[PDB]
Amino acid sequence: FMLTPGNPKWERTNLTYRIRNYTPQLSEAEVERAIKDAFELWSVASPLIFTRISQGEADINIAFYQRDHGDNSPFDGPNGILAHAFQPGQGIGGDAHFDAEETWTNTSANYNLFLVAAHEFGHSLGLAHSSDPGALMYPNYAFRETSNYSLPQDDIDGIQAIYGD
Ligand SMILES: O=C(O)[C@H]1Cc2ccccc2CN1S(=O)(=O)c1ccc(-c2ccccc2)cc1
Ligand SMILES: [Ca+2]
Ligand SMILES: [Ca+2]
Ligand SMILES: [Zn+2]
Ligand SMILES: [Zn+2]
Repeated sequence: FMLTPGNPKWERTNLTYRIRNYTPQLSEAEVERAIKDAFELWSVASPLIFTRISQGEADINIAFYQRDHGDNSPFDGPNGILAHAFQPGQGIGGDAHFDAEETWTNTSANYNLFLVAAHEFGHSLGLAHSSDPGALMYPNYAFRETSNYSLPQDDIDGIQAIYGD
């Protein structure tokens, strides 16, 4: 695992998040469940607690955007970059954006939203990319069974390094 340069991290353990919009590819409940379970992966290996809010200012904004979307990191259409997130901090800090032009799924087909969201949240919490090819924080996407998914040991090591002892 690798911690993001500067070691940015949340100084509060209860964080809020808000799903700002949706993707036509899945139902709203499917998007909400993928996000909830993605946060839960990290939650069960750290002292962090995530609370969803329906409107208002949340610590972590989550949204689906296309191409230019106000942050100087434009998406690129189908495939290629799937999503991105900002390191812990105020404002844009911690926010996770997903490329609206992707085929988002809750299956083994590209691209499983739950898995991509889980990876992005690692960034939102302060983790950089791992060089362990089996880590959720590895730089390239790959499907893994999701029904009873749990964080690979390397990611546990990483989150414990930040929010542990
Ligand atoms: O890394 C990112 O967040 C973004 C932005 C970025 C910025 C700098 C360098 C590389 C990348 C690559 N991408 S990405 O869209 O191609 C990507 C997204 C998810 C996963 C993944 C890995 C394992 C399991 C499930 C999903 C991998 C890559
Ligand atoms: Ca893309
Ligand atoms: Ca934020
Ligand atoms: Zn963005
Ligand atoms: Zn990444």
